[PDB]
Amino acid sequence: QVEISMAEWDVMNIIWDKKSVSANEIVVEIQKYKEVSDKTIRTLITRLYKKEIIKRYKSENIYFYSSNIKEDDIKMKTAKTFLNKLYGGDMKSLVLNFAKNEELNNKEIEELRDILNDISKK
Amino acid sequence: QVEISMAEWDVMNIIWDKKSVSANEIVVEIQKYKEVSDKTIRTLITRLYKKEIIKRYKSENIYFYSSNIKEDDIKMKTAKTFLNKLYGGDMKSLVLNFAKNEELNNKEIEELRDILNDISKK
Repeated sequence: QVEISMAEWDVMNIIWDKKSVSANEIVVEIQKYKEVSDKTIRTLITRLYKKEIIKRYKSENIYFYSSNIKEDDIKMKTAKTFLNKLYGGDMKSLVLNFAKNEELNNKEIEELRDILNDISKK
Repeated sequence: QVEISMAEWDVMNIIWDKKSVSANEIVVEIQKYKEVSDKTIRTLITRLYKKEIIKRYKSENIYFYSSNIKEDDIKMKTAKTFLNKLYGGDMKSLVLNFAKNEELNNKEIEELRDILNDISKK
């Protein structure tokens, strides 16, 4: 149980960044870097709140929201489902789809290669 | 922006495979491996239809659905979104998050290191 949609993820990225944050601030931020209207943001917040994925307290009559889920855990679960469905659960398939579409430049390919070498055992 | 949720992607996997398919047959295929109702699946099909990711014709009071989208293009768009939202646009972060969670074993890491080595120079 517990799933977070890609649209909800925009709200979660704001929340996980702050100790607590108002719905207005969430709305502002999503808009500072993307589309998404006030109405849809609020709907996202309410859904997440109703599912207890986030929590809130009220101070001087304002609601301030905080995460109620471990970011690392739901990320892994969500990514795993993603990889399974789109890439047969194969990391190489995703990475290759990216190279072939020029979504990884030469230096990014080398940096990534270096990283993988670093955590390799051979 | 055209987007397909993970729940909608299960439907697309069937429309992409069969090329032209009834709702009833979509329902039959998804319920083999998921515990969602036929009502939930019709909702996904209606949503995809509205977003014009799929198209339809009608025969004997049943609609028959086909793709109105290139799998590879939307797959890549969905993947970039996913990388952006969960991993800050950084493939190295996706890979390290999987490795730390043991979702990428030593063999897969070495192989990937080779693929990337090959793609690049040295």
